[PDB]
Amino acid sequence: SDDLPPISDIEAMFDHLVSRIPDIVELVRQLNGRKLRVATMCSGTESPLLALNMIAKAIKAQHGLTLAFEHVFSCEIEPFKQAYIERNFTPPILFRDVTELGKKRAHTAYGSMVDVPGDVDILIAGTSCVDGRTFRGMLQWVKKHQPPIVILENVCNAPWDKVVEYFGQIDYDAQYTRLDTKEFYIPHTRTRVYLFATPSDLPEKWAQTVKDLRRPWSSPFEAFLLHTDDPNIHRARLELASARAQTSRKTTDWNRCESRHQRARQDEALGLLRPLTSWQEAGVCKGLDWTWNDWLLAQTERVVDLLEISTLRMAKDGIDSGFKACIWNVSQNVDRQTGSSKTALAPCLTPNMIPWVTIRGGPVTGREALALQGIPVRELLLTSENEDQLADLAGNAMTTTVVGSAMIAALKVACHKITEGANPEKEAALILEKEAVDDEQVANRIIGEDYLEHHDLDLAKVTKSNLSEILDLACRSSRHCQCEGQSGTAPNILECQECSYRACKSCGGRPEHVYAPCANQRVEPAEFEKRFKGLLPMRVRIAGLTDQCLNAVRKAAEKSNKGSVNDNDWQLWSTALLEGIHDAEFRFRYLKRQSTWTAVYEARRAMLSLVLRNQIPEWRLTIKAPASEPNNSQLRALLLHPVARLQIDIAGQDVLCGPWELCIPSMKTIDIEITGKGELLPSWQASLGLQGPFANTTRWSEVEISLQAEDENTLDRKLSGTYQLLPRCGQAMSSLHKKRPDDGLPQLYFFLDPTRCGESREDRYVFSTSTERLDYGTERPVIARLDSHWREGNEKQRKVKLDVSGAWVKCPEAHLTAIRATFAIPSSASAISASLTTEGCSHAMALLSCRVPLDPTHSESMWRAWAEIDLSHQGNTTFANLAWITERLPPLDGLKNWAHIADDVSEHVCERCAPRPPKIHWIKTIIAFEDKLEAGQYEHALKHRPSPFVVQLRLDQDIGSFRIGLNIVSLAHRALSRLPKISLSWRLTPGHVQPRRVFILPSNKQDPKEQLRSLWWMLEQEKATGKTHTFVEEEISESLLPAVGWRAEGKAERPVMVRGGVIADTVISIALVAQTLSDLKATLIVVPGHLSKQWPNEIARFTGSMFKVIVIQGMKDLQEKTIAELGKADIIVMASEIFESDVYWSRLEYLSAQPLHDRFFCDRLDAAMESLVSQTKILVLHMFRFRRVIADEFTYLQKKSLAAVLRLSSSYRWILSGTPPVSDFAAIRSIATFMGIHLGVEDDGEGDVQYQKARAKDQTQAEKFHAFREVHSRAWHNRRDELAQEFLNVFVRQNIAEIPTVEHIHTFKLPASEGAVYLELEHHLQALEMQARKETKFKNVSQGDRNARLEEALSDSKTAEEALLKRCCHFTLDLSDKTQDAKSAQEACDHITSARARQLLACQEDLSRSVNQAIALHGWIKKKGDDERQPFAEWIAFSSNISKHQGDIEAARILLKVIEKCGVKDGNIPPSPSDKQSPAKMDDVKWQLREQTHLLRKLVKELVARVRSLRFFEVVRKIQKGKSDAQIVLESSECGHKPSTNPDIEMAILSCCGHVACHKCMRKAAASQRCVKSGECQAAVRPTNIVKVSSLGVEGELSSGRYGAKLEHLVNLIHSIPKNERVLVFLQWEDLAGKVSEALSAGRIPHVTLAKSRANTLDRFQSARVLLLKMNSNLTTANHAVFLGPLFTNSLFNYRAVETQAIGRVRRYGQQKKVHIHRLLALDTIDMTIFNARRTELKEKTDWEEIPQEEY
DNA sequence: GTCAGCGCATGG
DNA sequence: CCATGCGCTGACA
Ligand SMILES: [Zn+2]
Ligand SMILES: [Zn+2]
Ligand SMILES: [Zn+2]
Ligand SMILES: [Zn+2]
Ligand SMILES: [Zn+2]
Repeated sequence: SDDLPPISDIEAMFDHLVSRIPDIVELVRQLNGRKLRVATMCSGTESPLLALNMIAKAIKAQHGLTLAFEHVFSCEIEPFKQAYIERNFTPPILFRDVTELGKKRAHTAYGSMVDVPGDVDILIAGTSCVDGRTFRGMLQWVKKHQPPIVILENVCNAPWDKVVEYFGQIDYDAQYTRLDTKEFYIPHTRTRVYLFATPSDLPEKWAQTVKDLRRPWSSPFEAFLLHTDDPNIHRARLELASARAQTSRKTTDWNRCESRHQRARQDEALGLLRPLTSWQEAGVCKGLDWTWNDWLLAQTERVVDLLEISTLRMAKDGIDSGFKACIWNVSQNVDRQTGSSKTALAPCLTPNMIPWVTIRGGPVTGREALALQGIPVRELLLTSENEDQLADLAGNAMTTTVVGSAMIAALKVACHKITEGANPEKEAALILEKEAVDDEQVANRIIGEDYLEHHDLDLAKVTKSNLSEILDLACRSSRHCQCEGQSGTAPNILECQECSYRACKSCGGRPEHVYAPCANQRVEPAEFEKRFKGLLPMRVRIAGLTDQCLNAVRKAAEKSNKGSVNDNDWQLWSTALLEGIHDAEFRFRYLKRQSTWTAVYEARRAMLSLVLRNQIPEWRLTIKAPASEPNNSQLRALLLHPVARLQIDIAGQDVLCGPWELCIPSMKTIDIEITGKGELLPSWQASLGLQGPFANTTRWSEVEISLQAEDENTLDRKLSGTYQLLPRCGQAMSSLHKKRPDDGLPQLYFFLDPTRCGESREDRYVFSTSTERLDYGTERPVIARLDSHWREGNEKQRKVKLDVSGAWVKCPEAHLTAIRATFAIPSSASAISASLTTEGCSHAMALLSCRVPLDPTHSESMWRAWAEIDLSHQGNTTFANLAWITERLPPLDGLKNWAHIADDVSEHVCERCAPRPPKIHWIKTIIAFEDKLEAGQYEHALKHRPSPFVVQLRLDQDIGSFRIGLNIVSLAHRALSRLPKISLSWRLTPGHVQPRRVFILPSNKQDPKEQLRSLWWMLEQEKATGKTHTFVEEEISESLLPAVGWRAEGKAERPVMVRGGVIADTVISIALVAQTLSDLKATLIVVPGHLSKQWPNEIARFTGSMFKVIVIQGMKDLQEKTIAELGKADIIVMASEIFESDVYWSRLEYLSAQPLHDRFFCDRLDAAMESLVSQTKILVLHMFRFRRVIADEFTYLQKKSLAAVLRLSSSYRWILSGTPPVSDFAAIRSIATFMGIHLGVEDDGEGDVQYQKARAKDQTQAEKFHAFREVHSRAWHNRRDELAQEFLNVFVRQNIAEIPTVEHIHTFKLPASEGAVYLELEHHLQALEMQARKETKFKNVSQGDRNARLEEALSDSKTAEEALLKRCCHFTLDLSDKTQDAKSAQEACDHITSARARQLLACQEDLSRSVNQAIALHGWIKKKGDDERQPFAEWIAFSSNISKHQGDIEAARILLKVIEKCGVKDGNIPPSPSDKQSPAKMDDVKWQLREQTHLLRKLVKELVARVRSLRFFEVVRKIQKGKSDAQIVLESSECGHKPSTNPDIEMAILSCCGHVACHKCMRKAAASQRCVKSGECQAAVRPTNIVKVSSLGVEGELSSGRYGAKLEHLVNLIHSIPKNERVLVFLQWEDLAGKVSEALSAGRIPHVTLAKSRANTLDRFQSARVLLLKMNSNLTTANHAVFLGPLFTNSLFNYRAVETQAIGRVRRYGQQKKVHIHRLLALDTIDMTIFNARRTELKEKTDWEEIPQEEY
């Protein structure tokens, strides 16, 4: 309820629970100090563990008695759940599965197979223990050992009774009840079912006590949600925008549920428009400017529209969702929603949820979902878990307070059944020995501190530069658009003009102000944080208030006309104030930007914050209410708002220097009078369009407030004046007003202020000078609230009560004052290096020792001797309580460059800093395991690993001191263990807080024609003159401290020397190998087989009989060749298919004497590679090495021969390739792996999710577990990519054109009729829902014919944009068929009109036939046999009424005509005209009728779309005709602004409908989502739909003869260029190849079109001028590579490859003229869309060399 | 095989 | 009659 104290901390929940039950104090002694033994299963979140732990702490604080518990083991099945449990809640044993627990041994998560420990006190299973194979396993285990208590839980609707009879087998009692989490302290509504089962009326007693321990919720859910600014929420919001940029719009059909949405929007009598998201068919959705729009774009049309329906259903009441925090779970249907019965609650967050937090405008992130389960998220470790995975983990989790209640009542009622160890003396001796050895070890743990500078002392010092300048910097540093979030910047800010509010261009379109760009030269928020922290004092104290001074103030306010105080209120308020201020120090916590920086100071009972408003900033003081103070107490009411405000002296330089002010609880109510003036406007409900009583009501546009002279004198700031409202500016209920002009004082607004959790009536109109959006736990300045029963209205004037309370009274007596505090850093880098020694892995070495004095009075218990800070569980909350000293410390930039020993051991494993990962086997399919012994040793030496950072705190004799300890040796040893003369390093970086990097290649240019020069970098690199180390390897083993802002690496690098390289343009390699010779000596080359023939020809042509050639090909050439025939021959060839042939592996197995049968292959192969080389060292090409190796098509290899190419050995190693797969780090590592360098190690986080899942069919289960357990950070990945880039600059060379090129882009507007036909086809394919035909074959041909008829509109090809490209290239309704041929323009359009008419008719008869079949069904049911509803009859009743229709009323009339052709009048006739047979059970027949009804509805919608498209086409043709018949339709406009008026401005026609109206008067209708005559059509209009008449053109603007405009312009181009130059034309569509061949034939020039005679046609081309060919042996005589529009493909990469290949056909070589490349483009057309999108994407994502452009 | 449509059931 | 359940199955790749 609310009468309870408000409780929001889990530990306090448990303290208030244990207080209820005083019978665990008696439990501890039957236990007699023995450790409890708890063994849970299948709970992924360990709420048994957490609840029992907090019970231990609560009981210790309540009664001084200590409870223990030895968590015996736990079971979890999926990998990420196992990783989470073993990373947060470390158990002894974590088993993979649950069935094996019957056995004596079972596998563990690491694979060790350690036995099942057996007897336990208590078992808590849930969330998978009823499946039943798993339940059989759990019963088997509970039969094997005897637990005296078992507690289960699962989803409620399940067979719990069946569970009872099953537990009857093992002779166990049983009892089950359902438990409501909303009733155990938590504001979240959920129901689950528990049972208790014990060996042989006890479970009855258990049920009674658990029913007893009930305590309702009393804190709104919003106290559990993290803020919307928070860094974790903002990274979760940037994930969405990043994914959207990395990633067309496939439309799921949802008709059966759209039926329910329509029934709801009609039955609830709410309007049919969509306010929050304005989604659209084949159109994006633009939510408000604060609403996570990249999450609104991803979700489906059903979810989005269901948000729409929920928002309207709430706006009926008066609540305005978007200002009242509530949660909606929109996964379920639309009729079965009670999204939050009480708005302060939260619905059951089911595992497959889609939640929407009403306020922040986005989903409950996974972490907040975990919080509402009771788990604390302050210290939670989460390592790359997806959102869906987190929602599963949280939803199936079980609620800590509920488990605690059930489990403590269980453990009390079943007290007597647990036996006792009963040796408390030995228990005390053991635990005390443990504590003593722990303390000795922790005192020893840090070493060093002898080399430490100990130099500075500082605290409470400032800089006090200039407060005016600081305020100017704040105004430009603060947050601007909601998408910033405490960092980053968003360019193109827009600032409103009245009520200056800001948003970027991207966001911030939707509630339109009068925007205009802002002149705010941005400044980096980190820099302002530096100055602000350097100006604040870090500890302050309020001083100078006594009871007598407070009394003096109260009588001063009484002396003036400021409202007096009731004496009891004065007593409570003054006592709380004085006790809070009295000797309590303020310390700095955090400063946060929310469009105005707030600096927050917290003391132990009062809390005070600095706000840097752009005008009159101040400090405000609010006092925390007492801990146990009921929610409806007058004291808690009084201590809500701040009581003390300290304005700041602007001209002065110091920050804490102003006068104080106090507010006494006056509570004065005066009367105002609100009037009406101005015109009338549509109310908010009517702007949402609700058709209840809220339809066409109105709202006044100017109020005026008058107040008496005495009241205005009493008020601090005057309140009269006339407030116009600002309907386009958005606030509470779109009710923001602005005061007409005192000039210095800030502008104040009269609007509505709703409380975040109250009812719909407690929201009262306010006055304020502050209108921003604010968090939970912050309150706005308020001048005077108004009565809550006043809203905007149409009435004239009322006298409503204005209640101004708490007049601000100024006191002089108060004042705010500030306050060997030394900190130590290591002076010298490399002093550490000298100080450190090997085998000193044990002891960290100090980095900082600070000492700042404290007091022993009321100081924390996080101080103590020393103490483990236990950072992995409490460091995040520790280094928050040390801001007041850490914020002063200089960042210690001295140690920022690596330095350490060298010539370290070339191979080592510490096996305490980095134990050896186990070894992998195979079964035979392939299934891999882990060694029992090796895996057990791995688990042991992994659980016992050293601490990378140590932080400890000490307080001995009221002086505070803490030391920071870092291990160097441990990072170094991890660095070495990563690697396969190794000189180590280490460095530390202070203060560290993105698109995939492009990978460029260094050209072979400006080096000692190109055939000669590119050899220079070849030979000298082959020799490697000098070059002791050509490449220096690396590894980095780095751990970081989150809060303080440090990340310390450790680098182990192996220098290596290697020869070779990679070149990307066979003609120079062969020109090289002859010299290098001037197995023993033999050079190998591997070619796929397509291209092996060219090398013997080329070597014969270049070198004449210089040597021997041993070219081979295919399998049966190894057996002929012997050693002395193969040898002493300079050039050898090979074919990559041979390494794929099984003969090669047969021979290799035989010669290697291995028992192999083609990752698995790459394992067994290298076993044989070790074997062969020993037999060859005694006295298949991979049994022997070479001097050189050259590969030609590295990209082509298919991992099966690629393995062999890696394995083969040689003295030198080269590559030839057209281009390598250098775009990605995995491929870069593959190239380097061939070259022989361990460039990096694979950590399975760097590849995208596609490639990760490509590999993750290989990984062992334990390896998936480890990959989720241990993750490495973004900076690590970036460093490794930088390393790969340096590798590229070293070794890979690339040869590129320049033979100049110049590109001429010819652009033109399409002539009128041709543009008109393109327009119609595009908007038709938009009106219908098909972007592409579907390839699946439907179950029923009665659906097949229908879907074919729908697909008819795509007569050309598959995707819609493809048909659009064909329309651009040449106008014709259908290319494929030659039945009708477009002789000219204005005739193809006639073909369109006829075909559209035919299709529309065919639609009508399909509708009639379906109606007849349905009527036959209805007759069958009626003949063969109250309350229940039969949807077809209501469909008929709805249809036969013309007045209630959505969609064009013309289509509605046509529907009436079709029904009356079927003869039904008002809904009643048994037979159908031309009746068919209606196919045994009556229920199945009813269901058939139902499905038929849905089919009719779908057909109706399709009819509506068809008639609208037809309307649009006839109208646009009318306009383009240009006659008086044309201008008549202009004269008939639903606007009323006719053209035949003295002003003749502009007209425009929509596209969704067809109507036409005043353009200026069209924009309003568009921006409110209403068609110009919405009584006529229900259009779903958006501002992109408007089309101005001047864009279309008029008939006969641009002449067209018999051909498409693009074809004509191509003809003109070829005629224009000179006659000697030859042409090459690229097409994309073969249909278009035919049409353009026709066009060029109709021209004057000849042409040549290009299976095996294609090369002959190329020979012919060497004749005719132009050879046109499809886009996607070298001809270069032609030098004009004309294009026809842009390529489109499914990927930017592939677009780049095809376009550069198409160019490289003609730009290749042998040009004595400058190659032109053209692109014909049509303005405002999808060719422009595709081309510009591809250019803009391609420039950033690849940065290739931009082709120069000129006019021609 | 991954995933969003699509639907009455059930104690208290 | 309220208030709260929380997944199986038939498209699509
Ligand atoms: Zn505004
Ligand atoms: Zn923005
Ligand atoms: Zn070590
Ligand atoms: Zn319309
Ligand atoms: Zn108009």
